[PDB]
Amino acid sequence: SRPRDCLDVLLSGQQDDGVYSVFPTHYPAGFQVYCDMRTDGGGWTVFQRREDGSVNFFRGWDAYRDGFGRLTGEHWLGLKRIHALTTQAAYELHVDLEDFENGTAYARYGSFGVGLFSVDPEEDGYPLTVADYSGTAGDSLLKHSGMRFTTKDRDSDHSENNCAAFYRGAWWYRNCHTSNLNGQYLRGAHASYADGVEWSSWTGWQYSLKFSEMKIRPV
Amino acid sequence: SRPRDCLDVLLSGQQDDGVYSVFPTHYPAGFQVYCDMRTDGGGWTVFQRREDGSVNFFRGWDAYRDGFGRLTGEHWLGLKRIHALTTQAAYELHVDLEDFENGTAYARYGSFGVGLFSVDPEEDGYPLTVADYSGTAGDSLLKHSGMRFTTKDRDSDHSENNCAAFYRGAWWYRNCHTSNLNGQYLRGAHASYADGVEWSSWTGWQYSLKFSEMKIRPV
Amino acid sequence: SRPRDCLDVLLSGQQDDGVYSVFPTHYPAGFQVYCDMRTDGGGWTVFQRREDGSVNFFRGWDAYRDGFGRLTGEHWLGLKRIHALTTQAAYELHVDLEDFENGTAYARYGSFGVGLFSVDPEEDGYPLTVADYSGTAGDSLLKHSGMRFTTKDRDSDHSENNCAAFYRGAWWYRNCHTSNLNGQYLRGAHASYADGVEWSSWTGWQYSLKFSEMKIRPV
Amino acid sequence: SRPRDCLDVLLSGQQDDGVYSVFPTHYPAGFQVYCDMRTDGGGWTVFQRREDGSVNFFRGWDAYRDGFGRLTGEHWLGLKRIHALTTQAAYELHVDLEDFENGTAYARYGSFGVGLFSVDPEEDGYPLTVADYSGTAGDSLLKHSGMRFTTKDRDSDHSENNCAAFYRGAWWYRNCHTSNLNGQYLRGAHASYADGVEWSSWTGWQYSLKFSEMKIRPV
Ligand SMILES: *[C@@H]1O[C@H](CO)[C@@H](O)[C@H](O[C@@H]2O[C@@H](C)[C@@H](O)[C@@H](O)[C@@H]2O)[C@H]1NC(C)=O
Ligand SMILES: *[C@@H]1O[C@H](CO)[C@@H](O)[C@H](O[C@@H]2O[C@@H](C)[C@@H](O)[C@@H](O)[C@@H]2O)[C@H]1NC(C)=O
Ligand SMILES: *[C@@H]1O[C@H](CO)[C@@H](O)[C@H](O[C@@H]2O[C@@H](C)[C@@H](O)[C@@H](O)[C@@H]2O)[C@H]1NC(C)=O
Ligand SMILES: *[C@@H]1O[C@H](CO)[C@@H](O)[C@H](O[C@@H]2O[C@@H](C)[C@@H](O)[C@@H](O)[C@@H]2O)[C@H]1NC(C)=O
Ligand SMILES: CC(=O)N[C@@H]1[C@@H](O)[C@@H](OS(=O)(=O)O)[C@@H](CO)O[C@H]1O
Ligand SMILES: CC(=O)N[C@@H]1[C@@H](O)[C@@H](OS(=O)(=O)O)[C@@H](CO)O[C@H]1O
Ligand SMILES: CC(=O)N[C@@H]1[C@@H](O)[C@@H](OS(=O)(=O)O)[C@@H](CO)O[C@H]1O
Ligand SMILES: CC(=O)N[C@@H]1[C@@H](O)[C@@H](OS(=O)(=O)O)[C@@H](CO)O[C@H]1O
Ligand SMILES: [Ca+2]
Ligand SMILES: [Ca+2]
Ligand SMILES: [Ca+2]
Ligand SMILES: [Ca+2]
Repeated sequence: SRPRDCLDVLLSGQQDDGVYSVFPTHYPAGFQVYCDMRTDGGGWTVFQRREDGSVNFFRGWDAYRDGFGRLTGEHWLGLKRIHALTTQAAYELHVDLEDFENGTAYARYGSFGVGLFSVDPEEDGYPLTVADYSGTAGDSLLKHSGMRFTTKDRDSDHSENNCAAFYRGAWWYRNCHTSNLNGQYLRGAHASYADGVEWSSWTGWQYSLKFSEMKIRPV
Repeated sequence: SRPRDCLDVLLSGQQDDGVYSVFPTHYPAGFQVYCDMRTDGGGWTVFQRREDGSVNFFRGWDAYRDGFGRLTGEHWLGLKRIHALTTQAAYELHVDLEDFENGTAYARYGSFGVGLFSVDPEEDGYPLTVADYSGTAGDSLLKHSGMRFTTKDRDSDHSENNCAAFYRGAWWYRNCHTSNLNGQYLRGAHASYADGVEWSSWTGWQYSLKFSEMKIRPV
Repeated sequence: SRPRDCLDVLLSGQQDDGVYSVFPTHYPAGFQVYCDMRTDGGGWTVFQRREDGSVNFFRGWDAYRDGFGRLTGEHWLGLKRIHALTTQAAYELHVDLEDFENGTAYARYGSFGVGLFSVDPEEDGYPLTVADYSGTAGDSLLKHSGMRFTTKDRDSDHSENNCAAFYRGAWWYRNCHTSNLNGQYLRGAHASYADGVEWSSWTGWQYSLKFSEMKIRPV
Repeated sequence: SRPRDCLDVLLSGQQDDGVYSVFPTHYPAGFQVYCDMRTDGGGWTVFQRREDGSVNFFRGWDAYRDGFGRLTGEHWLGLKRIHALTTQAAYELHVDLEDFENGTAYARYGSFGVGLFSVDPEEDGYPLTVADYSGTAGDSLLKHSGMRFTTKDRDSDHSENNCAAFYRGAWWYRNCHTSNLNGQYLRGAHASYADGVEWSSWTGWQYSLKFSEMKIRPV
């Protein structure tokens, strides 16, 4: 009746990929998400998808807090929703990647959260918790652990520049990044430095991936 | 106890037309609506009514998001409420029309929604989903399918002008419209082009209707 | 467990006057009110009290929407809360008055509501519904029936002036008033015209009352 | 399932100190707090902690309303949350203090609340209710009883200056204080007057304490 996430949806007997209502502990109004019911037995709540460059990801603080795009296509679920999900239980993160040569890879993180113990996660900049990498894509996220989220209009990074403005995205920037999955949809190899859909451990700092999906499941 | 819409109110044993409390899945505070318990067996949730020009419909974004007028008279229920209703289940739309010669007609749409898969339906402009026309008024809505909602202060249409400013209303404007039920209450035939309560397939682009009601019921 | 008003509190077995939690149908977070468990068998939800001039009632729109003062003393519960109460059921209004000569009187209204059928009661100005007077104070409210609420910063009255600015209060002003229980605490007879705690049918337009209480109970 | 505070968490069978979900009567979304399950049998809800000066406490009104820092470290839970907790039942306050010589002391108050009967506790400035001192630190809070909360940008104190600006903190200032646990983390004895983490009855007006924790439990 009130699944808290896509794993509750799966265990209630819904086996199809698609859009479902979930109701996190501290977000009782609930909201709709895309559930991946296939990957590693299923029950994954999607919070980011790139697939075709139809949606603008070069967005400000309010858009990254509140979410944008469509659940059936390219979207960012919103940091307020990702906080409501990742604080209610211990989640793992799955990242699926595809290049423009139909190569695929994945990274799995045994631990993932945003603003986990922040009294005001927005004020506190939704800081990243991430640990325990496995998979085929290589690790491009551990270096970001403990970093606040930065947008073009709200700088909490460890550059004297704004990493989000400079690398044309929004991420838990350090000085500045090994991943940038919210970067410009530049479609494969590019001359500009690290400002595309980058997962550096797989395809370097000058290759914008075709497809990315970031999704969570209780450990 | 907690009907999600006017069909739940009807099936609970309330047979009179009137104002009732409903509680959509993702709007658990609930709100009051006018229920039509008569049309095609009843259970219709009203979200728009024109009948006498007593209410100003030439309103900005905030008014069309939040609603205006009175449930017992002319009103717009508000796109945030229409989103909360149409995303909780698959709805049909019924449109009742009356001209100033006591002629009536209706359009039925087997599928209707606003911002159905939008992460932020407001940001995304509450885009229209509508399909499967039947009735006596003719179809004046299918051409609007997939269009964002436009007001005089927020332009998401496919004109290089603001369709809402120009046609003095608020609608899912393309370039620009075949219907304008939120247009000025100009009372029948008028010289100005398409800026009245227009349903073009029935009464052309220069006839402001006396009465309109837009209402929804689960398929 | 979840009384909707002070009558539910009374019928649950709480017989003492005081502050209690209530949970209106469309305000499920609930809030605290002062319950009068004595008047005419009890179960009255207080929304206004004057007794000593310790609280400033010459306040703007936001203060009259959101409430001010303290539940144990002078207060205005707030029009958003009075709307949440009066729309969930059919309420009567009781007004208790006291002059500075220890005279008391009361007015009872068989019907009372604010913004009863308004889609956006705030936008719509929380219009007064009131009918069916009885009691000792005389009727000073029926002439206000159907009038929007006016403050010094938001004019919806039927003067070409701002009635709230002019009569130094906040009320459902026509042109302008027969009651002004939110007026200045001027302490009895005064030279200024109708700008005190006025109930004109009892003590005229130049007498500021010592005590007023406005409270509601389901019919 | 829905503990209202850390005492409900304890009595449900959770004996470890740590972060838990609580759901106050008028804050039904709930939020996370740090529970002290050890002090005097346990069940204490933490709302303030100083331990190392890593968090800036010289913050404005919005930060003191909404909370800041992290539940596992230095934080202020936020006056809106402290109001939601202290109005749902009768609470006692426990204050644990430590100096830089590993001395500890405590103050216990048999009665504690903020904005207890305020219709709008924010407007009303979250006024302090506190009574019935016992413990080893001495009383440095009773003189503040009945005072509104003051920040550098919102002055409700009884100085003709802003006590919060002057003593570089945020507190229920009179003219001005005997305690300032939200003051600058100045680390022990200091030349500046009363602008550190001060508990005057224990360590005077020129000694910034190493550790403070303010926490509540139903009487
Ligand atoms: C990558 O996978 C997709 C599967 O959807 C295929 O469309 C691609 O096939 C290529 O494009 C289609 C239109 C067809 O002409 C086929 O012959 C092509 O090989 C596939 N391969 C590549 C390299 O993109
Ligand atoms: C349209 O229907 C309404 C039903 O409410 C009628 O009021 C109209 O009747 C006309 O107006 C009334 C006042 C009366 O004089 C009658 O004789 C008229 O025919 C009716 N017809 C039209 C053409 O508007
Ligand atoms: C009005 O009622 C109140 C009841 O609380 C009384 O205080 C008033 O009594 C008057 O004031 C007190 C202090 C005492 O001196 C008494 O002798 C007075 O009559 C009472 N009467 C008036 C006229 O205010
Ligand atoms: C205060 O208590 C803490 C307990 O955590 C101790 O760290 C302090 O011990 C002192 O510092 C440590 C690093 C060690 O060198 C020890 O020998 C010291 O006495 C303790 N004492 C003081 C005075 O701070
Ligand atoms: C996008 C980004 O941050 N790229 C950095 C690059 O700037 C530089 O690091 S740098 O901190 O010295 O600038 C480089 C060598 O160290 O490593 C990369 O990961
Ligand atoms: C209100 C409105 O939009 N009216 C259009 C009109 O502008 C014009 O279309 S137009 O796109 O060429 O301008 C016309 C012929 O095509 O069709 C109408 O539906
Ligand atoms: C406060 C107020 O409104 N007082 C009016 C007064 O202004 C005048 O009415 S007036 O509409 O002509 O001005 C008078 C005689 O009619 O009646 C009073 O009730
Ligand atoms: C921080 C603060 O307020 N310190 C006051 C100090 O200012 C002065 O009091 S004072 O009201 O006269 O200024 C003093 C003697 O009375 O007592 C202290 O508690
Ligand atoms: Ca920077
Ligand atoms: Ca346009
Ligand atoms: Ca006026
Ligand atoms: Ca001051």
